[PDB]
Amino acid sequence: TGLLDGKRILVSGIITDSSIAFHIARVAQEQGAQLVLTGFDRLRLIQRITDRLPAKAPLLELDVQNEEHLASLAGRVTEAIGAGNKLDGVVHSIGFMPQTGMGINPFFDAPYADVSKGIHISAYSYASMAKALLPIMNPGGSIVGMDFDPSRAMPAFNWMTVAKSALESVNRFVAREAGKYGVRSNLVAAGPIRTLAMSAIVGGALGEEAGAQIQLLEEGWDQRAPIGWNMKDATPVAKTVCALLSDWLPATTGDIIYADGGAHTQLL
Amino acid sequence: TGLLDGKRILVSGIITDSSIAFHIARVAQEQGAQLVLTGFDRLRLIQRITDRLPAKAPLLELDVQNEEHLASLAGRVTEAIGAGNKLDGVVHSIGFMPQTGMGINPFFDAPYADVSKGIHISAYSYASMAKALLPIMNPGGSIVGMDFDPSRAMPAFNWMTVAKSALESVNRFVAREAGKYGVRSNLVAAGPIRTLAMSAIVGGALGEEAGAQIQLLEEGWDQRAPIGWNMKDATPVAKTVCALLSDWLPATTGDIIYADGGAHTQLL
Amino acid sequence: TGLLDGKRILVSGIITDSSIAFHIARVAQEQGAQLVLTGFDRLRLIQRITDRLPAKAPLLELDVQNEEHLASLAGRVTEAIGAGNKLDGVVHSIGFMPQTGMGINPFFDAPYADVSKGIHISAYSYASMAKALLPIMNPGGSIVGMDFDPSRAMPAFNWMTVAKSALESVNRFVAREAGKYGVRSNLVAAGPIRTLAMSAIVGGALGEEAGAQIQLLEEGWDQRAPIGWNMKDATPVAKTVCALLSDWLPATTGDIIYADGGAHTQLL
Amino acid sequence: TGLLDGKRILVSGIITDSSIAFHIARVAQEQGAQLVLTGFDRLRLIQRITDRLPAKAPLLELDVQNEEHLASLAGRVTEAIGAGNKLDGVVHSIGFMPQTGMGINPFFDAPYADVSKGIHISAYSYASMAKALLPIMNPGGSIVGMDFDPSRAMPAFNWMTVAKSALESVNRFVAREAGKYGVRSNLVAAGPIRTLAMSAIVGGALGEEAGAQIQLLEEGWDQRAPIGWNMKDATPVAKTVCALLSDWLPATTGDIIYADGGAHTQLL
Ligand SMILES: NC(=O)c1ccc[n+]([C@@H]2O[C@H](COP(=O)([O-])OP(=O)(O)OC[C@H]3O[C@@H](n4cnc5c(N)ncnc54)[C@H](O)[C@@H]3O)[C@@H](O)[C@H]2O)c1
Ligand SMILES: NC(=O)c1ccc[n+]([C@@H]2O[C@H](COP(=O)([O-])OP(=O)(O)OC[C@H]3O[C@@H](n4cnc5c(N)ncnc54)[C@H](O)[C@@H]3O)[C@@H](O)[C@H]2O)c1
Ligand SMILES: NC(=O)c1ccc[n+]([C@@H]2O[C@H](COP(=O)([O-])OP(=O)(O)OC[C@H]3O[C@@H](n4cnc5c(N)ncnc54)[C@H](O)[C@@H]3O)[C@@H](O)[C@H]2O)c1
Ligand SMILES: NC(=O)c1ccc[n+]([C@@H]2O[C@H](COP(=O)([O-])OP(=O)(O)OC[C@H]3O[C@@H](n4cnc5c(N)ncnc54)[C@H](O)[C@@H]3O)[C@@H](O)[C@H]2O)c1
Ligand code: NA
Ligand code: NA
Ligand code: NA
Ligand code: NA
Ligand code: NA
Ligand code: NA
Ligand code: NA
Ligand code: NA
Ligand code: NA
Ligand code: NA
Ligand code: NA
Ligand code: NA
Ligand code: NA
Ligand code: NA
Ligand code: NA
Ligand code: NA
Repeated sequence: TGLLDGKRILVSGIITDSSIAFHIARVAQEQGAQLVLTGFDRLRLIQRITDRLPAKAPLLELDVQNEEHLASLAGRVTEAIGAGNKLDGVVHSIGFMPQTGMGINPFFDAPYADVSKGIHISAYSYASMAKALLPIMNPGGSIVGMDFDPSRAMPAFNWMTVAKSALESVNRFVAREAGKYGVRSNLVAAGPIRTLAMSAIVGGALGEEAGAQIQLLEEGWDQRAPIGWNMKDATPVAKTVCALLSDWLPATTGDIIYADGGAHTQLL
Repeated sequence: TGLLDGKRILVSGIITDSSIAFHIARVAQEQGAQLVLTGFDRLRLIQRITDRLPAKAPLLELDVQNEEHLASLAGRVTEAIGAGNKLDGVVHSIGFMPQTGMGINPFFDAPYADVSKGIHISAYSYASMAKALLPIMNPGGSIVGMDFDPSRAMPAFNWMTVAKSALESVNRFVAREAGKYGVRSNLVAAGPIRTLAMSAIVGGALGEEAGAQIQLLEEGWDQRAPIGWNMKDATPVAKTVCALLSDWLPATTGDIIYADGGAHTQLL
Repeated sequence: TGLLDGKRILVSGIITDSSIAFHIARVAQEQGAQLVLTGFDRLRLIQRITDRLPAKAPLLELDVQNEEHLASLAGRVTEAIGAGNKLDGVVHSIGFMPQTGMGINPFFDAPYADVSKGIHISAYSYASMAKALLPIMNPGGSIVGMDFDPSRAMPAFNWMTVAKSALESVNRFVAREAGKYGVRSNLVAAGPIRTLAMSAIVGGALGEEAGAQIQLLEEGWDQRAPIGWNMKDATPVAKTVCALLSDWLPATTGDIIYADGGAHTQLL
Repeated sequence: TGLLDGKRILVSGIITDSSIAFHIARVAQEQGAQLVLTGFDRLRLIQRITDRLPAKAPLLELDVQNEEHLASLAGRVTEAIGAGNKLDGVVHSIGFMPQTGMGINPFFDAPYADVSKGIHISAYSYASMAKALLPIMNPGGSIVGMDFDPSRAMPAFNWMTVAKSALESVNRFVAREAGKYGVRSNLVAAGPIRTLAMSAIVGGALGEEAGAQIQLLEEGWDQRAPIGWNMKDATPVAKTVCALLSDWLPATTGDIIYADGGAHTQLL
């Protein structure tokens, strides 16, 4: 019946009802998965948001920069899903770069402390979460992280693009470790999605020049994509994550699946 | 229930019960698809082989070098599935290179007539089949072709690797045309599979040097793959094709999905 | 003194004074190389054109589809440069695709006979020329071919882009063969250059839609290139070919050097 | 005469007479460049080492993690080369990862503080140096950094490979900034070179497993490279850096030139 029937899956990264991870969680539940959610900092808000998912799911606190949160995560997950049960899936949908590393602020003016925080949250934490959770993952399991194609430089996204380049490299090493558990590790490289932060940026939150550049980027994406690209609809991305969480891509690991309308395959 | 329930899917490329397309067809039927099969030249043999699939499927003759076969294909498919019905999926699992273009024969000694025949069958025909079948494909449909990663030169596969480089390029253009129909086009890049031809080559059919090189290639593949690689098991490849035929990769087109154990993501 | 002082270098592909190979030949002579030229079909025209190069150079006929021309080429070169002398460099600057394979004519409507001729001239002939000339190349020599980045599909260039994908694959195999002679093989992927044919296409020779698409492609190239791109100036491309012909890239082979203003490294 | 005659070029990264930057500096001086050198921490040692270069060159202290060193660098360079003179070239040959991020120590056990230091020195500092030096670079200038192909995960190099993935991304953004000055930015991806640190690692300094894996990596490199690979000879790498510092790759930026014997173009 459901693509993910019986699977136990941890989903990080919900902060609003427009988070990509909110849609990942909704579709996974539609497909029969039993979820455990993790949230950062504003847990009352996240609980109120995820009350709207089609099924109940326990919410655990996880700041990926907090060593104590990471050290206790597996035991808290096991308590939530029951002793003797393990996870079949993990979704990393976590990203952050201080404002100095994006938008109008010149690329050269981002101090390393800011870049380092952004790489910690956006790239290193993919390894951190796999380290914490692989000991409680079943063979045949799947770890999926969210990516944005960084193979070519862009306007505005600056150091966040560098962080995604690092994340793609981290994923290839996580795949080596995860394989020892019979677990796959892959990224979904999505086209642009109008999350609250992205809408705020297009609205000029990081400077008019950066907002204009990002609006132009979105327009070219739908133009290039042979099947089009709808930045207001995260469901195609959520479905692709669920495909990697399923048993139907069993020989793919260390890899990147592009849920971008095909835009990255076309020049114009 | 089934991943492909209700979908009508054409599968080319069955010649033995170890053909990758035989396993594609079996898994697709297991997942509820209604198939139409195409075969080249030895139709009594192919019918006897496909009698072992879990469900009946009409068999149509298709030599992709035959313009008349291509011009009549859509009408013959429609007759097989019924007027007013269209295809949801197409599988291209067709490849050939004359012996002069592979194995012990020096790369420089393949005459162009032989290379051209191999590129016709292995690359151009992906465009030929899409041209013939897109007019009878439903929106939301999917065209999938079989690939072998040609981004780096290898021993022995010589001009067939060139043909796959061409195929990957053709796929990106087919995606442009298919998008106008609401149809996706993608390739699955598989690791090595012990088909009858591959077993015969490892056995020395194309020279001892080529057999030795191919055996070494297979060994390195399983070694590199973080989840391993079983050349005797086509099912992981067949499942990946079915994933692309399903509705669960709806924003991927013009693209390549690697069903190779992750080997291409690792150096050693 | 000269970058190429004392080197003997064969340059194919001159047909007008705006051919990329005309500028390759001029710069190579400026840098002290002694050239042998090859031309296709219109030899009186090519001789009149190359009379304007800074130094004399013998002109040999070479139709790369003519097996007899290829079989006699080495002996004719040796006669031109003197017994006991060998070539240090070879430049392949040859490309062709029938009109049916480019521009307004739909991608699906190019007959295979036309595509096959274009792949013969544009891709297979890189292997043909290396086969003919490696027996008369010195260790430390260099073979260079002209490329146009085909990693993503474009409007209009259709089957010529497929042919470049094939050429890049051929180059990686030629490098394997050339290495046995101590010879390197590489491609230069150039940005768009306003040759006579390209000007004619922008002028609508292959349909208004194709001319418009190509003009848009040129505009985006200069916009993306961090150092800009001047389609009216082939000299930066010619210099890059000369760099690969020199001794200053001695550990690069099977590879692609991008002389494109950096455009392919940037999204926008 | 000399490839770099009259050019003023800053070279970082000398620590021993087997440093890649020592050979870069030697070849650049052989080709007529006037150098300024930067060294980290052990300046008496570095001065004694660089006394063996064919020409005198002033040595400036530069710890790329020291904001004060970076803020004063341009003024100290100008003092060394004379008011009214600017640099034509910059060589970044700087890399470091704490031991916890390489070798026998499990990938997951590297603490982020260590990874962050390694990314600071190995990747961010490429942007730091360009920021400091672009204001005193001439149009037509060239910035070159040293890379090791990180597109596929490897044994042992672990987080240093992640750092190179980040560096490649940084280079594409530096190219955008440098283009405004008429300056190119590129990396040379070298094959393995037996520096003192690399010899020490093969000797087991980071665990026997890591030493064995690295020795196997070197062996496969020479085997794959169509022209071979000599890990005891940095001169082919130094020459390639000088090519990018010259005027002979004037349309290449944001890019990576592979000085690796062609190994990355071949599977086996
Ligand atoms: N929106 C897009 O266009 C787009 C495109 C491609 C990929 N992505 C990626 O998708 C992922 C989800 O981002 P989103 O667009 O849904 O935005 P979002 O703001 O909805 O989600 C980002 C999440 O990161 C979490 N986070 C930040 N710091 C954290 C910490 N220290 N510990 C734990 N969690 C932390 C936030 O709480 C938030 O839940 C990110 O990796 C993002 O880069 C986004
Ligand atoms: N076996 C492997 O290791 C491997 C790995 C990756 C990709 N592939 C690819 O998978 C596809 C299927 O090959 P296979 O390994 O299953 O071998 P196979 O021999 O079982 O199938 C090849 C098919 O091509 C068909 N064919 C040949 N000429 C034809 C023509 N003129 N018209 C129509 N059909 C024609 C043959 O009849 C045969 O059915 C090919 O594209 C192949 O390159 C194979
Ligand atoms: N102009 C561009 O924008 C551009 C960009 C990147 C790469 N290129 C490539 O550069 C190379 C040179 O093309 P060009 O732009 O200078 O155009 P051109 O028309 O000046 O040169 C093409 C050459 O191919 C030769 N040729 C055609 N058929 C032949 C045959 N059968 N035998 C021998 N030679 C034959 C022609 O005689 C001509 O000399 C081609 O490979 C082309 O694809 C061109
Ligand atoms: N040896 C190889 O196999 C190889 C292969 C490809 C690329 N590389 C790269 O070449 C570059 C040079 O490395 P190498 O192999 O010549 O080793 P090396 O040890 O000789 O040089 C590394 C340099 O980095 C400098 N450095 C470290 N911390 C610094 C700081 N805080 N500030 C300024 N400088 C600092 C060191 O002083 C040293 O001079 C590195 O980027 C390295 O990753 C090396
Ligand atoms: Na959304
Ligand atoms: Na649930
Ligand atoms: Na941690
Ligand atoms: Na579109
Ligand atoms: Na099989
Ligand atoms: Na059926
Ligand atoms: Na046809
Ligand atoms: Na393995
Ligand atoms: Na010109
Ligand atoms: Na000459
Ligand atoms: Na020939
Ligand atoms: Na520009
Ligand atoms: Na050395
Ligand atoms: Na000097
Ligand atoms: Na700094
Ligand atoms: Na070799």
